[PDB]
Parts: sequence; structure tokens; C-alpha cells
Amino acid sequence: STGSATTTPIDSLDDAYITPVQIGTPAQTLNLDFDTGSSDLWVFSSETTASEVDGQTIYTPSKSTTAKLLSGATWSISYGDGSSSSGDVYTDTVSVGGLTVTGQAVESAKKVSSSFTEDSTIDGLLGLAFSTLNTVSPTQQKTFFDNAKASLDSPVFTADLGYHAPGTYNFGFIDTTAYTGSITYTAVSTKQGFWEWTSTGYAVGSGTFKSTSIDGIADTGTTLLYLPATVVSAYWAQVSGAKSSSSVGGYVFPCSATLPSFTFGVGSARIVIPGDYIDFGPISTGSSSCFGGIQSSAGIGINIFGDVALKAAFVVFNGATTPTLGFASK
Ligand SMILES: NCc1ccc(C(F)(F)F)cc1
Repeated sequence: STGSATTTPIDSLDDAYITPVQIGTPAQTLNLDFDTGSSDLWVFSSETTASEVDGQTIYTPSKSTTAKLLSGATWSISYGDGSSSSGDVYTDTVSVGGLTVTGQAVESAKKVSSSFTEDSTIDGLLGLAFSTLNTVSPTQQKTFFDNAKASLDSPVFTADLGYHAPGTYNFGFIDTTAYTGSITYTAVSTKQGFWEWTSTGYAVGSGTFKSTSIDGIADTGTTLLYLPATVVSAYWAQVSGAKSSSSVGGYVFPCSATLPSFTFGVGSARIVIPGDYIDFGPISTGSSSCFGGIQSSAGIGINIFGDVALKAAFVVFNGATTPTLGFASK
């Protein structure tokens, strides 16, 4: 079996991507943020605290004839950005573009943090990292990809995120028309539960490729590219007027600048992120100072190849016996 769904940026800045998901019987469509950096499928629901719901579409388990309360199960997650959500669990039918899973754990939110309330376009998350990170207690649950993997034509899923444009999430197959050249595969470590790999280095614009091992995760749920401070300082040093602002919380640059591109290595292959992808607009409404898309990972603990980097490539998340990551230019 296969699944194919269109993913859309939530705003003009590509702050996040949403993808329609059908839950329950009859189908209740929720626009979820597919997240390769987490492993909980959670949604805004009829149980969410009234004041914490602001325009999102909710899941009403009592209206699904196939929804079953998972006895004594609760979930609670805190993301790298300081955001969080928690609640109870149901098992229900979940479909993504024609691919269906019955008995999928659907984590119903009782509470969500301010940033989730503020994003009215995000109805919840669909975790695509390894099921070892799932927060359901006392009995851990599997991801949608984990539940479907055996039935797929090929145990893979691809992320083809668009820059200011619609894109695609495919399950079970590789669309050979969705990329140029070849897919270069690289080794993955599942020790921290993430699609963790090692980049072979970087270049800034037309500069010399610096060969250096950058360990990081492929994370569709994180907007920006987070890299070591030495790497990030070398990039912003090429932009006139760019500086690291402690008030803003990262590198800012004059909005009139034309940013150089950023290249990251995948084995001997190279993925080029065009400079325009690194522009995240004014720091505040009306400001002539813009926020950067490449930031330091020094206070994070790990490097994150977020949407800024992933949207420059066709990305294969290979769930074979030994998982690997594939990257191709597009
Ligand atoms: N990395 C997961 C994630 C995704 C979205 C959000 C936000 F912005 F919706 F709150 C927070 C955390």
C-alpha cells in the first residue's frame, strides 16, 4: 500500500507545514504538523481547555464509532522550543492520503501551551521519529509510520517540502520524478530516537567546501537550520551588517541584503540551500532588521537540519532493518 498527501506552509515565512489527516469514523480531517523530530500523534480535541483553543479544528472522540479509550493511558510532551501538550489516549482509524492504519494511538489534548494556541493553522502533530520517544504512559505507543511500515510497498516515507509553495509527503514509495540526479544515502543512528546523521561539511555561497563532521537530526518539525557556532559565524560573516542579537535571540541581518546560499554535504553529494530560504522577514512588524534562518545550536545540545535545510532537498526516511536517510537535489 501507499499514501500521498500535500503539505502546505502555514504562512508566508514557511514557519511550519500542515498536511490533512483523516481520523475516526466518519472521517474528521485535521491539519497536522508532520514531525520527524518527535513520535507522538497528538491533536486538539473536544477535551482541550476552552481558553486554550483558538480557531483550531478539534477531534471529538465521542463522534467516532471506531474510537476506543485506551484505559489508563496519558501522554505529556515538552519540545525543544519550550512548548508542550498533554492529555489522554484513544485508538482510532487514521488515514493519510489513501494510506490507512486502524487502531492508531491518537493522543487527545487536555492542555496545550501558548504557542500551540497561537498557531490556529496547526491542529496537532504527527510524529515520524522512532517510536522509542513516544510519551504514552504506562504503555508506550507506535508512530503512524511504524504501524503502516509492514503494509507499505517499500518501508519508507519521503518529505518534499516546498519553499513558499505546496509540497508532498509520500508513504511506501519513491517518486523518481520529484528530484534531479541521484539519492545519496547516509548512515542513521537511532540511539537518541531521532533520524540522526552526520553531514560531511559545508560551504557558504561560492566559498570553499569545508570538510567537517556535523552530527545532527533531520527534523521537519523545526523551522530553522541549527548548526555549530563556528559554522553559523562563518555564514553570517558573509552578510554585511549581520550580527548576533541577544535581545532578538539570534542572528539578524538588514532586510535589504541578498543572502548567500548555504551548502551542506551528504557523503560526497551536496545540497544547496538558496539564500532566499534563509530570510525569515522582519524581527518585528515594520522593522528593517530581519531574522536569520541559520542559527547557532550552542544552547540546544544537538544540530538540527530543520525545514530551512530539508526544503532544499527531496528527503527519504528509510525505515528498512537498518534505517538510513536519503537526500537528493530537486
Ligand atoms: N518541533 C515540534 C513543534 C512544532 C510546532 C510548534 C509550534 F510552533 F506550533 F508551537 C512547536 C513544536
